[PDB]
Amino acid sequence: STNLKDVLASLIPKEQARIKTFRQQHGNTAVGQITVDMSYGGMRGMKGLIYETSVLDPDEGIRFRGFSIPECQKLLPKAGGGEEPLPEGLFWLLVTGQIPTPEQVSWVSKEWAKRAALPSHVVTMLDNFPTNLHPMSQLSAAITALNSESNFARAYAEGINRTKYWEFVYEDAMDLIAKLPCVAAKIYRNLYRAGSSIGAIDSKLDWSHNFTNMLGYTDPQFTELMRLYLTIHSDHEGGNVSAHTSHLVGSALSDPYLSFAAAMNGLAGPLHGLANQEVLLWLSQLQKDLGADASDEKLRDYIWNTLNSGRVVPGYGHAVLRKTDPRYTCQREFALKHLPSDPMFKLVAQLYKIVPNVLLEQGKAKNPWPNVDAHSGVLLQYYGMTEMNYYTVLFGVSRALGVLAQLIWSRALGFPLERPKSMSTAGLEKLSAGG
Amino acid sequence: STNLKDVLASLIPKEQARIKTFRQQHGNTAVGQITVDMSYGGMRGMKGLIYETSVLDPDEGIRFRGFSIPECQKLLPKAGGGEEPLPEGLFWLLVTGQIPTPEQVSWVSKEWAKRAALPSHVVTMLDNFPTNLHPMSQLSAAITALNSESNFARAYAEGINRTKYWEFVYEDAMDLIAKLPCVAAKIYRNLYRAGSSIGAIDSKLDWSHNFTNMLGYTDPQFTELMRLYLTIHSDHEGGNVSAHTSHLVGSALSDPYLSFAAAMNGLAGPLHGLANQEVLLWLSQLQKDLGADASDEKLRDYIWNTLNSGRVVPGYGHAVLRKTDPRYTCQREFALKHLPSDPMFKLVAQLYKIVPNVLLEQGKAKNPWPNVDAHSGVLLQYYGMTEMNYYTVLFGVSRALGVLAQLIWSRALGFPLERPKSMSTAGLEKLSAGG
Ligand SMILES: CC(C)(COP(=O)(O)OP(=O)(O)OC[C@H]1O[C@@H](n2cnc3c(N)ncnc32)[C@H](O)[C@@H]1OP(=O)(O)O)[C@@H](O)C(=O)NCCC(=O)NCCC[N+](=O)[O-]
Ligand SMILES: CC(C)(COP(=O)(O)OP(=O)(O)OC[C@H]1O[C@@H](n2cnc3c(N)ncnc32)[C@H](O)[C@@H]1OP(=O)(O)O)[C@@H](O)C(=O)NCCC(=O)NCCC[N+](=O)[O-]
Repeated sequence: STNLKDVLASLIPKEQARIKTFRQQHGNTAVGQITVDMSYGGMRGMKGLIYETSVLDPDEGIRFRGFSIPECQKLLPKAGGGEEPLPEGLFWLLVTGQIPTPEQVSWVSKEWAKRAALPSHVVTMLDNFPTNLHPMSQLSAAITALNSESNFARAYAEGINRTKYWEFVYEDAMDLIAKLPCVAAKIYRNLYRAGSSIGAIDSKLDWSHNFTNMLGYTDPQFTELMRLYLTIHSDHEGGNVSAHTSHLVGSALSDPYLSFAAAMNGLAGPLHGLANQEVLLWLSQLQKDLGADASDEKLRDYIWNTLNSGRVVPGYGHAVLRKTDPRYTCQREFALKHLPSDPMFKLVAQLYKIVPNVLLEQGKAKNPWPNVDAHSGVLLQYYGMTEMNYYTVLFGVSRALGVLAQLIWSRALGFPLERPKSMSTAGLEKLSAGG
Repeated sequence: STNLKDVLASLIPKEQARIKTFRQQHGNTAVGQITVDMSYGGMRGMKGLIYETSVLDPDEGIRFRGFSIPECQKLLPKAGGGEEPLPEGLFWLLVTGQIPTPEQVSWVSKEWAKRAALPSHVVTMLDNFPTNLHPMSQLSAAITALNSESNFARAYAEGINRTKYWEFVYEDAMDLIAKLPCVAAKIYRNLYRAGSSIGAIDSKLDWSHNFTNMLGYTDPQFTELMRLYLTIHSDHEGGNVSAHTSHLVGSALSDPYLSFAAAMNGLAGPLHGLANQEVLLWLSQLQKDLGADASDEKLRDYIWNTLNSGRVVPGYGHAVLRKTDPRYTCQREFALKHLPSDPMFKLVAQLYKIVPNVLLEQGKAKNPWPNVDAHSGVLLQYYGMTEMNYYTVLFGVSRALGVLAQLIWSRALGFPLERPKSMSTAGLEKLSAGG
């Protein structure tokens, strides 16, 4: 009765027409300029991509198809007896642009349970990886290796007409989402629960719940945390490194598996998703040097040492946001409700009072406020997930939702190869006169 | 006596100063505008990046630090008794901006021989991969898995001051270049020469020569072809999918292994590097349908069928070039000298007379001329490398030279995170009025 694929089939042609006409009227309209400083500055401030699923406001934070986090929390379907939004529902919203019914949500849950299966070659590879190989590397290689299963890759090789790309992208996307938790959980078990098994998928549970069972966690509040985590880490517009990388690779017609694996390699960078892990490592050294209950002046000192040593303070700052990330606020509120007295949380809370002032004093950061990565690990640690090198894997799993939702649209809308023009310093100087 | 690392140590500070001053004077100078059509069109025509190593001219083709291909052919050091430029020399040029001496070239050759070694976990993974897993996927996963060895990753984790990033990038870059041929050759042997071994590196040979020996080819002309191939596939400015992907991932501080693997995933796309393989598959179906010696009218028909079926004609067209790719011309000239009567070459030559006219007649392609991918496989096939699904691996190996040369510079120059702003259609319409 419910079939997302049938819903998209109706939506596609209309969006195609609307963009066609808009472009007819305003294709040559200028929306901005490019300066020397923007080229040298990693395109900061350049409007360079169309990405439909979410849009980030520098002051207000992210909107998912027009809704803020508080709105989603409020509108999206929850688990029975639950309080946090189910990521399945967030997926529906991103893809269709409409708030799903609970019935629609349960269909997604079933679909993902049905498609969850790992090929033996992938199981083998994971089982043979050494324990010093970083979890994000293990994740990316496994996803790359899953491409033997790609339906898009297969149809392409068979000569499918370009107009049908979206259909095969959608299949691969739902298959990949389905398989992610099995990949991620097998890594977790092999690394940290050596000799145990992930077990099997229960077609009757929500995606987050099967995931936490495979991770081996029983706490019900942990399940709720996982639901919220996976929902809020989902998408963050198109120019962030992971999304942009998936977009750019997907534009060459690489299949969703290859596109998502490349994105993971970008998420593994210390300036991107790896910050969630870095925050915890920095806090551990903190508590270690200073010891649990530090004074304000000592925290300052410690922050300064980092800055003075030519390092960044993880979890603070943003390329676009200019105010406190609502994703951070959202986490804080969860902590205040569930683990108000945890000492680490307490430390994280104290840094909120300090860090921004030091960054401001330093005068370099454009945004001295915290970002999502500053509050995520702390929540995880409380529930027993102390393996900090694994944190980014959770972010990867969530991020699949948003990048794949857009990927289906990029192909539906016929977006071409992403290929800007580059310039050398010497050539740019000439273009101007030099300096 | 020769030490590239010492050469870079002197060059870095000067370039830093020159860019600093230029930016002081012209940072706010506008170099272009952004239109609606550019955002929807994968940034076509947008000047968006600084990339130092090579610059592409739409009419004249690529220049490597200011030199054209014919110039390189002429200036770069050759093998003893050789005619084609050694890629080692091309690497020196890209990195320093100066033409190396043969003595400098031999140092690179030795250095790469010395650093060539594979960790057992990587050997194991390759040996367990199934034969239906595409060679490019196998390559990317192995490179990702090599990241356990990253020196950059390690130094970062130790808190290295940002000013020294370049030094560790350079080490990883030389290590990765060194190891590429062993990875690539082991895949080749496992897939197509099952039961045999790649053997060992001869510290006395050039990089291309150790590579062809590991691939198992004895023909001396094959060695010369490999030298030229690896030289010309090296770099193609910064906005091409593979280079741009390495640049973007590297900008988040992911190590060179992760950055290069992500790039490979972009090179594996049918619209990018996979075209070299696609051309051969299309030619095989051609010769199969029509049979070896086709007439012009029949080739036309065959081209039309492709176009009419909603597919691209591989090997023709470009996002930036507007005339015949000099890399194509360069290949043709090699063919004319060495394999003038090969029937496939002959076919490729015939298509040159036909394809462009049909594309022009169709009126959609901006560039109806051939690109590099249209002529590369044919050369390979002649020498016995008939495994067309493997062709893109060779391109990956070459491409490492250029993207890694730039990567060292990106970190030396302190380029920040690549993070443009995205927009939804709805938001863009609002920005204007709509349409
Ligand atoms: C997010 C980030 C990369 C944004 O980069 P940009 O847009 O280039 O930041 P911005 O324009 O503020 O840079 C101005 C200067 O302040 C410096 N600065 C910015 N944020 C920080 C920070 N948290 N700690 C120290 N220095 C900083 C920045 O490195 C730059 O210095 P320099 O000119 O010497 O290169 C940067 O804020 C950062 O490195 N933050 C710390 C790492 C982090 O938390 N990453 C996670 C972000 C979220 N995610 O991606 O999952
Ligand atoms: C290289 C390529 C992606 C450039 O893309 P663009 O800059 O978007 O090309 P362009 O501006 O000419 O596109 C105009 C129209 O012509 C179409 N067109 C362009 N080249 C081709 C071609 N070779 N065969 C059929 N149609 C083509 C193109 O798809 C587009 O159609 P639509 O509007 O319906 O989307 C495109 O020429 C192509 O698909 N070529 C064939 C694949 C190929 O040879 N790739 C290898 C390139 C080199 N490399 O990357 O290693």
